[PDB]
Amino acid sequence: GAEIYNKDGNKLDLYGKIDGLHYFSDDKSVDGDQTYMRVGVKGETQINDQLTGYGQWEYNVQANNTESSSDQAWTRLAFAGLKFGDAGSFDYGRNYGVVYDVTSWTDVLPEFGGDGDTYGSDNFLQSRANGVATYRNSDFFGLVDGLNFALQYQGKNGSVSGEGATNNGRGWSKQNGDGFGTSLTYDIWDGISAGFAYSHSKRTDEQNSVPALGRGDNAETYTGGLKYDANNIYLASQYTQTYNATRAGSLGFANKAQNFEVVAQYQFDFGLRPSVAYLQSKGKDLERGYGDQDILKYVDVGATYYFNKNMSTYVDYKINLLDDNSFTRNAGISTDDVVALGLVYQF
Amino acid sequence: GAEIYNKDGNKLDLYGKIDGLHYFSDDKSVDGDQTYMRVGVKGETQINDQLTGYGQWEYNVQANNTESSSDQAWTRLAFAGLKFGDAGSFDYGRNYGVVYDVTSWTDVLPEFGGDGDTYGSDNFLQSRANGVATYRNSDFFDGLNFALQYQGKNGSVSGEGATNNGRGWSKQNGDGFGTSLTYDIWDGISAGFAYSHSKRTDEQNSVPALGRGDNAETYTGGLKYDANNIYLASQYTQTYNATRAGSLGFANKAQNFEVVAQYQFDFGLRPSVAYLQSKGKDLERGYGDQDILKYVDVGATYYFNKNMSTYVDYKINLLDDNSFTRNAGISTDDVVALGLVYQF
Amino acid sequence: GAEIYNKDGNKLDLYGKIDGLHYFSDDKSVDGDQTYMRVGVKGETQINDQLTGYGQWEYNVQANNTESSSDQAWTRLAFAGLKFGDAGSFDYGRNYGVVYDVTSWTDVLPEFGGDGDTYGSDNFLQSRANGVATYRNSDFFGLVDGLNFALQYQGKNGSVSGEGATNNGRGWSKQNGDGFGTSLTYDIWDGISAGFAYSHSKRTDEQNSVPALGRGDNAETYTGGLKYDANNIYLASQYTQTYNATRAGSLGFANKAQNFEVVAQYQFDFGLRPSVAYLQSKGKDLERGYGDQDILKYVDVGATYYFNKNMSTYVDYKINLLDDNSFTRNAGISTDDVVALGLVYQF
Repeated sequence: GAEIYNKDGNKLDLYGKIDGLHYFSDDKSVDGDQTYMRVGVKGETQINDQLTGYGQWEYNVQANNTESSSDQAWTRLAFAGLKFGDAGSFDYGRNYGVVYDVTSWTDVLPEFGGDGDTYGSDNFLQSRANGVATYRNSDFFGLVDGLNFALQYQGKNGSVSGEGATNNGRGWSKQNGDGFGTSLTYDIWDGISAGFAYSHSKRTDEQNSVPALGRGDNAETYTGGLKYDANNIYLASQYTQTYNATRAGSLGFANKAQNFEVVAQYQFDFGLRPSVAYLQSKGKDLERGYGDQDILKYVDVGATYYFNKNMSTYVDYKINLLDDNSFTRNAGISTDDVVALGLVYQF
Repeated sequence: GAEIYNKDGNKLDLYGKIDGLHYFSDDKSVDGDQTYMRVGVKGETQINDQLTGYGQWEYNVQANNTESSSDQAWTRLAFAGLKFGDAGSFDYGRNYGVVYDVTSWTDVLPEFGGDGDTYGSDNFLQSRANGVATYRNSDFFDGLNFALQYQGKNGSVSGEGATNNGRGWSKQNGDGFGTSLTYDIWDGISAGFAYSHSKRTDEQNSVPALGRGDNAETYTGGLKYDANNIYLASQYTQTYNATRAGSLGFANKAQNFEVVAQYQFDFGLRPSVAYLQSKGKDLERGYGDQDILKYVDVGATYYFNKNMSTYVDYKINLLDDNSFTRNAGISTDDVVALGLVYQF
Repeated sequence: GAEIYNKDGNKLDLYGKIDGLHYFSDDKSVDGDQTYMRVGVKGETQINDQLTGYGQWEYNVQANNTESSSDQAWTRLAFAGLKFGDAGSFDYGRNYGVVYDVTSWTDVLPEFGGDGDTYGSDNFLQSRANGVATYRNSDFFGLVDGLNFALQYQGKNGSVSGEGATNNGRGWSKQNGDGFGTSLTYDIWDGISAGFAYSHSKRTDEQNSVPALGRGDNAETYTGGLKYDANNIYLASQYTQTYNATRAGSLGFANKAQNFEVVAQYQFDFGLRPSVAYLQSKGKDLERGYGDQDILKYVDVGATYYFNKNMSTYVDYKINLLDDNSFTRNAGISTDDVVALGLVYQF
C-alpha cells in the first residue's frame, strides 16, 4: 500500500517489497543468492463523476549480483487507463494477458509457480506482455454480481531486424504477431469461482524458421480454472491446452501442450500458511525425434509465516519429478530439487 | 507536481508520467509499441535569506520490450545547484544545453519534435548533455533572462581523446561554451537568441565519413507568441559541424527551421500543426546538399485534467528516398502515434 | 532522511543525494564528469512489543554518460531483517560485510577513500557483498553499554559457468566461496572507540586459475581500528592484514597485504570541514617476480562546506605517491593525481 499522495482527487500509491532470498539446489544455474526487490507506483485521478483515469508502474530490481553486472532491472508493468464507472475500463501498455485472469488462481505458492513454469513472461498473452489493449467489464455492468469478462488485443512484437521486425524487436521465444485474448470468471457461490480464457495470436516468421521445434501460423490457448477461497481454505486448479504457444525450453515451442496446476492452502489465525501444489506440462508432437516430452513436473510443499501486512518469511520445497534425458539437457530444463528461504519486507 | 515532502523548509517533488504509446508506420524501426514512463524528483532546501539549494533528477524507463532486454532505462537529467535569490543561479550535472532555452519554444508537439529531429540528445549544447555548468540570470539584474554555460570534454572510450565517460563520435564533445538570451518584448510575445561553440574531438574528425572541422558552432534565433488560447513559435538555427547527418557523421553546415501553431479550446482539446526541416550543406562523399529532415506535423491532444491526457500525432514525411537517406539511415515514411498519458 | 510515510506503526524513509561531480586528472580513465545520484528506501514495521521488521534498498544511478550508454545503474544495498529488541537482529540480502564495521571509520573523506582503494565492493566481506546473513548485537544485550558485536555468513558466489558456478556468477575478481566474518567495537567513552574485525572465506577455483597473481584456498582479513569523534575533532586509523583477499589490480590478488588508513578532521562552526588523510596498501610475496609491491599509496587533503543538512560542496585533492613501474602499469593502477569538485543536494 503506502499511499503517499492524496490531494484534490489525485491519489498516488507507492508499493513494493524487498525479498532476501536464497536457493539451495544441485542445479548450479539455480543454486545461490536470489535477493531482489520490487518498486511500484499506482496512480489515480478523478476526471468527473463517471470518469477516472489511472496509471500503474512496476519495476523489478535484482540484488544478487555485483555492481558491475548487467541487466539487473526491468519493468514488469507499465500502463495508463480510463475507468468509466459501470461501463468498464480500458488501458494500454505493458500489462498481464487475460489468460492470467484464470491461471493466477494457482500462482499462490510461497516462491515457485507462476510465470517460468507452465507459462512464461512475454509468452503471447499467457503472462505480462508488451503493447496490450485491455477492456474489462465488472459485474456485467450492474446485472450479475461476480461476473467479470475481459477483451484484449496485442499488436505484433517482431524481430530485431529483417522483414518481420518492429521497433521493439526480440528473439523468437518472446515474439508475437497480432493476437487477441478473452477471459471470463464467475463466482457461482460464495468463495467458489470458475473461469475460462481463450487467446489466439499470429506466430512470427522467425518462430517458424530459427528454432527446431514448433511449426504453425497461429498460437492458441484454452484455459479453465476453479477456485475455492473461504473458511481459511484456498483451493485452486487450472488446466490449459496450448497450440504452438508453450515454450519447449531453448529448443522452441511445443506443437501441442497440456498444462495442469493444482494447489491447496490453509491460513491459520496466528499467521502460518502451509501450501501443497502440483504442476505439470506435457508436450506433444515435438520435432527432431523428441515426440512427447515432459516440460515441467513437480510437487511443491512449503509454508509462509505472516508477521503482519508488511513482513513475512517463507520456506518452499520444489520436489522435481522430471527424469534427466536428452530433451531436458538439450532444452535446458532443470531436473533437480530446490529449497527456497525468504524474508520479505513489504511497503 | 505531487509534492510529497515539505517540512522544515525542505521540499521534495515527485513528478513523472506513464505513457501508453503506439506507433503506426511502414518503417519497421519505428512501427509498434512505444510504451515508456518517466519518474523525476525535484528537491529544494532553503539555506538562508539569500541562498537556496536545489537538485533535480529525471529518469526515463522504457516499457515496450521484454524483461530480459538490455539498456531500457537512462537518466535524462541529474544536477545540483544554488540559487542566489533574484540574482540568479548556478548548477552542475546533466542538464539541458542553453540552445534549448530557445529551441524548446517549438518543442510543443503532441508526440514528435524536439530531440531526435533537427537536434539530438548528447549533441553538444543543443539538448541534454553531460557535465554542463550553467549560470542563469533573471531580469538582467527586467524580464530579460541570460545564461552562460560551460561543458567539459566528453571524449572517447579509450585512446588519447578518452575521458572516464567515453562515448562514440556521435555523442562526443570537447571543451565548449554556450550563451542564451530571451526577452518578452510585449505581453505574450518573446524573442530569443542562443550561441554555442565547442571543440570537436579527433574521433569525430577521423571515424565518420561526413563532417570535418575543429569547432562546432550553433546560431539560433526564435520567436514565440503565447496568449489568447493561441500558441505560435518559430525557431531557426544555423549549425557548423554540429548537426548530425544520420549514421554517416555530421553536416559541415546545416540550416534548421521549426515553426508550430496551436490553439487551446476551453473544453480540453488542443489541435496542433507544425513544420520541421533540416538542410545539410557541403557534405562529403559526393552528397553535397541533402535534406536531413523534412516533414509536416498535424495532431491534437485532449486533456481530461492536469493528470490525464490522450493525443494523436501524424508525421507527414516529405523526404524523398535517395542514396543519402538510405546510407545515413534516415526514415522517409509517415508515422501515426496514439497515446494515453497519466501524470503524477 | 525525508520520511514520507508513517502510519499504523509502519514508517517509510526516502533518502538519497544528487552529486554534481567533476574529476581533474592526467589519468584519462578518471578525468572528466563524474555526476551521479543515489536513491534509497528505509522501511520499518512494528510486529509486536519485542519484534520489529525492517528492510532497506539503496540504488546508484550514474549521470555522467549518454542516454544510450550501458550499465549506468546498480544496487548498492538490499536486505530485509528482524529486530528482537536487546536480543539482537538478523538480516539477509546485499549488505556490508562486517569488516566495514571497523574500516568505515576512515571512510570519511570528502570524495576519495572507501571502496576502490585498500578494499573494494564485492570483495569478500570487506564491503558491500551479495547474500550475507548478518546477526548484530548492540550494547551486549543490556549488560555492557557501548559494546557491539556482529556475526556474519556469506554463501558461495561462483562463476558464470563450470563446476564452480552459482546462479549469480561473476568474474574471479568478485567471486567468493562460503565464508564468515565477525566484528567487535567498544566505546570506552562517548567519543573514543576501538574496533576489531575478522573474515575468513573459501576461494573459488577461477580465482586460483584465471589470474596470474594470488594462490590459496582461503581468504583472510584481520582488522583493527581506532576512532576519536568528539569536540568537533575526528581522528581515525585502521590497519588490516589480508591473505589472498586484496586485489592487485588486473593481475589478481596479493598473497598477503598490509593496508593502512588514517584521517584527521576538524568541524568549524560556520560549516567548513577540512580533512587530511593517508592511505596505503603494501602487497607482499607476489608471483612473476613482483615480490613486494605498493598497490595503493597517496596523501589526501580537502574540505567540505556544509550549507545545511541538505546541501554541501567539497574539494578533494589526491596526492598520489605511487611511482610508475612494471607492476602499476601491468595491473592498471593509477599513479596520477586527482582533484574533485562536488556540489551535493541531499534528501
